[PDB]
Amino acid sequence: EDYLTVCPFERKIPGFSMSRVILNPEKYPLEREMVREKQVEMRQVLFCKENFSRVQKVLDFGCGHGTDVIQIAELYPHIKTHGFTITKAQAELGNQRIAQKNLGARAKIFNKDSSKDAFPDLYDMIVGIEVSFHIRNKHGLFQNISSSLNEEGTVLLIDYIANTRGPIVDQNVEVSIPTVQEWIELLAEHQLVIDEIIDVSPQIANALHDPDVEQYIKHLPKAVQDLYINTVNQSISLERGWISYCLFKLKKAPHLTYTKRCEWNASKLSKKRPYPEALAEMINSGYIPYPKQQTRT
Ligand SMILES: Nc1ncnc2c1ncn2[C@@H]1O[C@H](CSCC[C@H](N)C(=O)O)[C@@H](O)[C@H]1O
Repeated sequence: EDYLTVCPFERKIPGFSMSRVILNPEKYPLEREMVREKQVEMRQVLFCKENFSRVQKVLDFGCGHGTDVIQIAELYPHIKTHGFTITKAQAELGNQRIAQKNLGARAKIFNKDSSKDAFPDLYDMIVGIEVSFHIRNKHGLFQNISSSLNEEGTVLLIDYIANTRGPIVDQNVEVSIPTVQEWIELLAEHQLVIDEIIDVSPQIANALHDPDVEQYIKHLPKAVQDLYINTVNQSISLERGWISYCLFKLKKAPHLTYTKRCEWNASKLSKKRPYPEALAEMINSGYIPYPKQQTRT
C-alpha cells in the first residue's frame, strides 16, 4: 500500500524533514500519511484524463510493490492488470498481496526486465512511474512499450528530463536521464507523441528541501545511508535545474511521419504545463478516476 517515489509539495514546510519521515516511518506515521496523500495527488493528476471504463488491460512496466497494479484492479473489477518488476523480492511481495486480496484472476506481477523480456499482452494503458531512468537500454524498452500498446492506447510516465546538452548518466547507480532532444527522438522513433507534459520540478524540490539531510544520513547505518543517497542527488540536480521531474501523457501516432512526430514533441516540450495549473484544472473538472485518497472510518 506504498509508493517508492518522491511527491510534490505546493510549498516548503519549515522543519519538515523528508529523510526523517521516509527513513523512520515507524516514528513518523502521521507525517508519512501527509506524504502518502501527495503521492496519491500526483498520481491523480497523471491519471485524470483516462477513461477507465474503456480500458480493459493495463501494464505497469516497473511496478514497485504492485500498489497500482492492485489498486486499479480493485477499483475497476473489469480490468486485468499486469506488472513487471526486475526486483525478485518486490515481485514476490506484490503477488502475495494480490493473493491476500483474492485478485489473482485479474492481476499478476512478473519478475522480468522490461528492456529485454517482451510484455505478454496488448494494453490500453501502459504506466511507468519513476522507472525508465533506471533502464539503460531505452530503445529496447520503448520498442517493447510501443509494440504492446493498442492503437488508441495511452502511455503514462513520471520521469526525468535532463536540461543539459548531453544526457545525465550515473554509472554506479544505474541512472540514465535523456536530454530534451533525446526524448523527442526516442518517443518519435517508437511512434509516440506527447499529448500532455507537466513539469513538477519546483513542487518536488519543495518536498525534498531538507537542509540538514547530508549531516542526518551520516548518523544512519551505511545500508540505510546508501539507499537514500540517490534521493539526495536527485534533490541537488532539481535545485540546480539540471533535471526536470515531469508527468508524461503519450499517444501513438503511427500515421504521422517521424519528422512530424519530432516537431510535435518539440512543441510540447517548449511549454511544459506547471503542475499547479494541471492540479487546479483537475480539481475544477471534478473528474478524478484514480487513485482515491484513503479516509478514516
Ligand atoms: N529494467 C527494468 N524492468 C522492470 N522493472 C524495472 C527495471 N528497472 C527498474 N525497474 C523497477 O522500477 C521500479 C522503480 S521504483 C517505482 C515503483 C512504482 N512505479 C511506484 O510508483 O511506486 C522498481 O520497482 C524497479 O524494480
